Amino acid sequence: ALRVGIVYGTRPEAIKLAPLVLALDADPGFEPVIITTGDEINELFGLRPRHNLDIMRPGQRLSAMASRIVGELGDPLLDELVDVAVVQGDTSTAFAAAYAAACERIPVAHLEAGLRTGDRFEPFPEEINRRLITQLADLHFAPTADAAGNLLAEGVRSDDVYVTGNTVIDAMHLVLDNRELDAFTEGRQTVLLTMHRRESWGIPMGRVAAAVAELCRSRPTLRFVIPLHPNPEVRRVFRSHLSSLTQVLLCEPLRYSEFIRLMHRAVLVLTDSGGVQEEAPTLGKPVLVLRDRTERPEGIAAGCARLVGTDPALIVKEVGRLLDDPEAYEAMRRPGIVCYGEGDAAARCLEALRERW
Amino acid sequence: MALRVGIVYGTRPEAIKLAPLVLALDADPGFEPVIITTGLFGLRPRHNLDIMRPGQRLSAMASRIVGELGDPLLDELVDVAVVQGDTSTAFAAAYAAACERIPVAHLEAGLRTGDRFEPFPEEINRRLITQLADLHFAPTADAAGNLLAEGVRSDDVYVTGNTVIDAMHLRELDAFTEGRQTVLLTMHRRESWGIPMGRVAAAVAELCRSRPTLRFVIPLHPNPEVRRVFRSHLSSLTQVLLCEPLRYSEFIRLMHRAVLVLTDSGGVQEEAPTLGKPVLVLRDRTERPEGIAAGCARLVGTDPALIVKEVGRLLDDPEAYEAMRRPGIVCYGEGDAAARCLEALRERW
Ligand code: NA
Ligand code: NA
Repeated sequence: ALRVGIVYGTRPEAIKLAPLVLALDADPGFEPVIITTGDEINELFGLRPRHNLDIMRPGQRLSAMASRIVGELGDPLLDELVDVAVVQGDTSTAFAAAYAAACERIPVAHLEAGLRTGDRFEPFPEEINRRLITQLADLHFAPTADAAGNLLAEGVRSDDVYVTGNTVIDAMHLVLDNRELDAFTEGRQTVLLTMHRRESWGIPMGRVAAAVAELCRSRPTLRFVIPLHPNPEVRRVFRSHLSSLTQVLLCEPLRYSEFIRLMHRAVLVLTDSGGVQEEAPTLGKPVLVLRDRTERPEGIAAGCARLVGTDPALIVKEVGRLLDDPEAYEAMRRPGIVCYGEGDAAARCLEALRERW
Repeated sequence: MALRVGIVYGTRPEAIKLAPLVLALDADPGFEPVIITTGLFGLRPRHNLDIMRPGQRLSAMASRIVGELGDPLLDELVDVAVVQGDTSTAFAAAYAAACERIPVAHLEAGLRTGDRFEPFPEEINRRLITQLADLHFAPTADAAGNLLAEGVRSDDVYVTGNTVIDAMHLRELDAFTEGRQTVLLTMHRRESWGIPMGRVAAAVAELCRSRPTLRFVIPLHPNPEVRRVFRSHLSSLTQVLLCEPLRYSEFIRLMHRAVLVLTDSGGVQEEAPTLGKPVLVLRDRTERPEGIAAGCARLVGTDPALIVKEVGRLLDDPEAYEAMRRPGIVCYGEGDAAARCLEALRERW
């Protein structure tokens, strides 16, 4: 049976790999072997790591992380007799893991391959990681035809590229199968607002807080759920502005299951998160991006996402249009699924693996 | 404050091709070269990391270089890092530089065999370095073309040529070779060991018997199985000197004196034609096909009849000799390449 290495270090990697892992378990042709470089999410999907290297820490030098992964991942890959190594996305784990696999002459498959902003070292190091992984990988699981196109421009052979789609829709269905969050949202149009980036802290958060106030004052039927940042100085702003409004629930940081349950119930999503810009349109949610740029420009091009920055007049206007113009809402909802790839992607990865090996 | 240019290498061939760029960066008042090593020209290393060893795991080498090169690059306030060729140093160094947001320039960029993981890890290294580098010093138009196929912007690619010709210009086997036409024969590859080395040994014997005026110098590999064959066949021949591995200065001096070169070395397939030496390649394939196309090299395998024939033609037909000598020297790129690298650096930064 083909022994398939699954290497990740972070929650977003684990979420996108889980449906491939589960499908590799179920199919008798393959044996998945999970090695981590970075637990809640392991328990939620039923992922049982065989090795936990414990490399990654907060505020560790990129060079230190890469060095430990490049130095230490080979031995467990060899001990577990791994035939192929799968890495995911644009992470420094995925790059360092792929180089480690290539040093032992172990073929690499890449889940979610071919995404390009066309903006060198923006973001850093995600953009260079993508291009390095693309040179190391024998097999490329592209989420869309456009992604596949980008791999060809970088010298990848057509026979190595499969349009597999995106596993994230399958991972979110798996967690779709709570106290007041259900009571607060039921019967109402609810906005999910996640705002967490460091450049968003202080003044911009206040500007977004004022927009929420305005919308709540104009639209009595409208509700907002706003997860508060775990840093007391940061969560101070939203409390000082919004705690007295009955139409606004300020909650503690959410676990993944509660979070995507809430996102599924919401009518639209306001976020500065690259992850949420992908997840929300995949569940059919129009996204306003609380930034003047994005790491996911595909959503802007397809029209399932819209840059709104932290301008309160624009946020009010843009939220209004979507609540009042069912045409406007659909023109963001329709392109949203299929923008980041079709679902049932795990099965398409297995076919490509069964064909090559 | 001059533009501080990091020069990172671990091996002799890197150091050889970088030396003329280093010397030119020294001379020019707009730049300051800073040599960091990972493993005769007047190269002054500022930091020597004794990372590399014989028979060390690639993953161990890459890990130490990726982990340890950043700090010295930052301490020495390096603005740009230059790496050379297809080495694991050049790749690991480039990633280390990129982690500290230091731009990378690549000397001898764009060579592609079109044969994935052959050789390993040189072929993947080339493609990784190409993604990391901001500036590409391609030795030829064809190399530049290969960088575009992998998504490199035309603005970042300069046809600089090849520094190796400039680097090369910088007793008992003297007695043996003086006044005679001397053939240099270097043979090391594993697939060549045993029977094929005997076939090459027999060709040398035949040529020596037919041409009493002809001489051969054959540096012996440190592998006893290689020394055994050559000894059994060639130790009794007066016209054949079997010597120990040569120092680089004596080796290039010998190659300059030689009338032609027989080799299974990719390095020598480049160096010999660059000094105007016709090359017979002791292989059925090559990682330097440009030399075959230009006609300064010829595949001869280990076929004794062909070796005899091919050596004969060149020794007897001075027209045939020139038709292999001329297309060398600028087959692997034009010279004066260091100056072209400086121009490209001064243009971008
Ligand atoms: Na299985
Ligand atoms: Na200088």
